Amino acid sequence: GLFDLKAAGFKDPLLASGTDGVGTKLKIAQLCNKHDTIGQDLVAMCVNDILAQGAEPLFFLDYFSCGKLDLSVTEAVVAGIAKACGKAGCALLGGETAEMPDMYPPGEYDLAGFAVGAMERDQKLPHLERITEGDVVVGIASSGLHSNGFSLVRKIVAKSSLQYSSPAPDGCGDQTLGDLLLTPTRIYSHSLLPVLRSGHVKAFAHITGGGLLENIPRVLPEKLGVDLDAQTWRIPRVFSWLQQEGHLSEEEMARTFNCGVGAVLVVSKEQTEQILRGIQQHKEEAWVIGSVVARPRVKVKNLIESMQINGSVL
Amino acid sequence: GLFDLKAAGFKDPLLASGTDGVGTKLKIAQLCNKHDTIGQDLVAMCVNDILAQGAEPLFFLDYFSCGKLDLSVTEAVVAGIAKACGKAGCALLGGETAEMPDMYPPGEYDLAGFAVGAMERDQKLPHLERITEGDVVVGIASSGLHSNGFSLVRKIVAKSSLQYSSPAPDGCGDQTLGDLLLTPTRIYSHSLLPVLRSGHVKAFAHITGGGLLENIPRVLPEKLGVDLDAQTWRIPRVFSWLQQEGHLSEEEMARTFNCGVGAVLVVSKEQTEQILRGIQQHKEEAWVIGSVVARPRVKVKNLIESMQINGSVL
Repeated sequence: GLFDLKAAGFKDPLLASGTDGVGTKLKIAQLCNKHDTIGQDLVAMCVNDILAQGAEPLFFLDYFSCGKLDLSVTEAVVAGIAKACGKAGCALLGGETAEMPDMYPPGEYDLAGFAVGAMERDQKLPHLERITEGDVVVGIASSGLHSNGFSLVRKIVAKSSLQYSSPAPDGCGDQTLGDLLLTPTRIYSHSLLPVLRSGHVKAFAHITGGGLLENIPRVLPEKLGVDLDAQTWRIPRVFSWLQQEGHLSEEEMARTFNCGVGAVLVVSKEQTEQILRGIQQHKEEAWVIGSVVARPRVKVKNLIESMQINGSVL
Repeated sequence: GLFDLKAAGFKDPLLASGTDGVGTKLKIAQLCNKHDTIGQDLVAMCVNDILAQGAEPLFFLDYFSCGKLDLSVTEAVVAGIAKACGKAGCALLGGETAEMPDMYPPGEYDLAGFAVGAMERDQKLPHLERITEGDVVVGIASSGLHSNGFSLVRKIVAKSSLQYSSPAPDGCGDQTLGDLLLTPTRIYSHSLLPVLRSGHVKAFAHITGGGLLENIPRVLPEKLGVDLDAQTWRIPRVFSWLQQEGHLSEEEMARTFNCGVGAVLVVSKEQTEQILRGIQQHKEEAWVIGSVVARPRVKVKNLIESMQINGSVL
């Protein structure tokens, strides 16, 4: 289909676009034959990425390249993408499935996603000029691992006392380890857009590859960093299991995983309360996780302490 | 970057989009270590596809997923994409390279491309209501194989008396067989847009997967087909070499390969001459290759005859 910006109600739009992939999270989907929500990871990654620029997602396309797959696997992938597009509030405008046995072994596939969004010229983000020392960092809860760090995840599972089919560790639901690890990326595009539209968000960072350390600097003025404290948010228990199993340092955790924070907003102190109110009303979970500070550029205090499980508590 | 439709000069745009891939043409690039023009295949595929809807390409994004690659291979891929975008006249707005050793063996990569275009509401194609029996089919020359049929190509080379490093067969240039097979897809977006903008093109089909037989019906009214005659265009010699080596039937050739025709236009008889004049002035090559007829939906007369090399002619 062709997209009609006028019918969509834009007066003077700028267009944002981005491409993303699920990474080796797909290998776990393929190992466990659990493909229903991998389309949500793909769509969420693309729409959350353009949300960061201040854009409302308009439409999405995927390129689905694969070895020989079961009919039921091909269908489950594609249906989950359609489902995720409905959830995000964007149109599935096209796609391609390209079967290439010489490129991929039986049962393996890759996904590339593309999303296009739009906003008014004045609705654009970040507003770098507005960001100052003492500004507040708001963290939005992730659903878990989202779609990054899965090369490390798969290495840890491979040497662990648990298999993907094992019960998920203490405090990770009545599901298998595979189910837990496959928990789909949260879509923030529909719930957080009115919050961005308030005009009191100075910047938005979607937390993806490179974790908290790599993604936050991209939306800060050159001379500023951020001081974060991990005691101020809830760390999903999957991150504790992983740290313990792989004996992971703070740095490794902060560079690889979202650690519970799927997205960050920069807001002034004065505007903090109404932002938190706005987020809560749109059914997301959020905390003040730190502050913008003079100038490591991002510091994550108390990460291991905050996620380490007390061995005398059952 | 963000795209500014206003600055670009659109009054009332519709947006066209599409995703495409190079297919197993990439395997030949990887086998021969010849990656300089694979980016042109990718970009050409995406821009020629939106050209078909009547759109001017605005911008392009790629997702580049790979095993461990040489630094020089990664760079050559990416530079060829940048180069192709300049040629097509569209902006390279973004991209991602995702190295995943567990997904791809050393030296193997895949490409997904995404292009967005725009045109006026009245500049849209096809104009299905306008197409009638007796309308003319204009064929635009391909540069060769373009980017489809490469699973069959690689099978034929694998059993042939020629290797990719062998001299290219009689009448295929002073280059290797690999060089010939890698000849990049022609970009039609910059040269053929003014022709589409004339308002005398009823429809455009880019000839890709499924060849002449699959791609032309998509732009015809339900009750109409097309009668083509292969004696009316030049068939590049690569197609003769392939037919002979694989002992390929007319049907196999017409369903797999473009056979010399990279794109088709539907035009009225009255408007034929000025269209041919328009194409020639924009430095493309074209012929009247057939006509729209009542209702196999697409017929390709004289394909093997027209491409068979006379054995008594040296």
